[PDB]
Amino acid sequence: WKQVEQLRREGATRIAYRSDDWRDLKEAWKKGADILIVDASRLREAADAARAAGEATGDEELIAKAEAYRDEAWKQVEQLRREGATEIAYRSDDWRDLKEAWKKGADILIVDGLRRGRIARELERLAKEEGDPALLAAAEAAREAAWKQVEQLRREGATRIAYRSDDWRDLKEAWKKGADILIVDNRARLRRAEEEVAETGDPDNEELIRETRERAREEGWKQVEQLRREGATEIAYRSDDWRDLKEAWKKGADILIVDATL
Ligand SMILES: [Cl-]
Ligand SMILES: [Cl-]
Ligand SMILES: [Cl-]
Ligand SMILES: [Cl-]
Repeated sequence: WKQVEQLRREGATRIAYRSDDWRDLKEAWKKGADILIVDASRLREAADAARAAGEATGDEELIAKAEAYRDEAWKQVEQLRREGATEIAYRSDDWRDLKEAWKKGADILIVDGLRRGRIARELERLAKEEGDPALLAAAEAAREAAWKQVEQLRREGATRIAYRSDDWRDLKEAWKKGADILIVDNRARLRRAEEEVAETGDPDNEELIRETRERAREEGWKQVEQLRREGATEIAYRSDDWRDLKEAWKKGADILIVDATL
């Protein structure tokens, strides 16, 4: 936020902050974040392993009080929902976590299809390499596991359903299933692009990294441009690169997701 107001200077409107840390979430709330993105599944995994530490360390301050820690995490976020117009977006790939977040209170439910979409993509390509049509069908069911969560949330009456992926084809299909907010996550493309310049014979070449990271940016913006042609309205963009987020606003993304890395 000490360096995010540059995005607030141009266009602005909607800024989302992604974190599971309460201190950063509170500071983002006070700094004017329009949407807070909290991972209900990441908070659950840290919970089921917290009381596991209390069983290992030899301490009773943690055992029989872990249920108080979990409920406390829900309450501090729900209190933020009341005190302001800042929206709380809960994200998970797990159906029980989504219904729990809906019960606890959520303005946006984000069906996370990023990992499952990538696993389906690698299974499809692996099936093509093996010439196995059965593995093709296996790969397709890995994506429909996330689309079915979207359409079931639509059937039960969820108001604001979101979907996270890295590819416009998965997001368009989720959009047809009932998702209204399409989240493009471009962090992996920048990560892979930077990992490749480190493998070159001249990795310190400051000229050869500029366009390689740029090509990874155009691949992200291309997802936004194609979704804009299909007719999508609310498009969100996730990236840890400053130029990637700024230019994505001009491409058609009206929600920019920042985090502590920015
Ligand atoms: Cl095949
Ligand atoms: Cl909702
Ligand atoms: Cl997200
Ligand atoms: Cl895909």
